[PDB]
Amino acid sequence: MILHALTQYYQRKAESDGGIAQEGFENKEIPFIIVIDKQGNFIQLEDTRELKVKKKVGRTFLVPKGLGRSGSKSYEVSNLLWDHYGYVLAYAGEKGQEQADKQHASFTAKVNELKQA
DNA sequence: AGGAGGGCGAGGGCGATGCCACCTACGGCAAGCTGACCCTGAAGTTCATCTGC
Repeated sequence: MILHALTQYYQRKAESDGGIAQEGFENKEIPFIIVIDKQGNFIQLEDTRELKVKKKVGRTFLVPKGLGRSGSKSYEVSNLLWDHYGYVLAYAGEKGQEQADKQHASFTAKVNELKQA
């Protein structure tokens, strides 16, 4: 009943049109949404921030669910089209390259294997 | 010698034993610090080790 009372309001909020992530997604707090054109060509790095006094990182975009990377070979997991400044740019703030480029070697792989599909 | 050595009844009566106010003033009852270190995680892989080959 701890969780069937949580499942049984997901099925209520998903049906009260309350705007809960629908069956494959997650209201992830995406702080620094990227803008690109129709053929690449990075346009703008908008930040969807500015909330309560500790600037919580992003407007909650209801994006494909976080895949729970959590491992030594965490780079392979590569969330679908939103991941990380280490997964999107291969830029490692503190994780070092080949732990952010291999992330980007898989995030690009994820996007491409989506593109082919 | 044999005396008698007080008998009586009073020993307070009356009222007052306080009146007046004051019984505090002032201000301070804190300052300053700390209220915790450390870890213990999911999840996954590696890596050292074991068993079997």
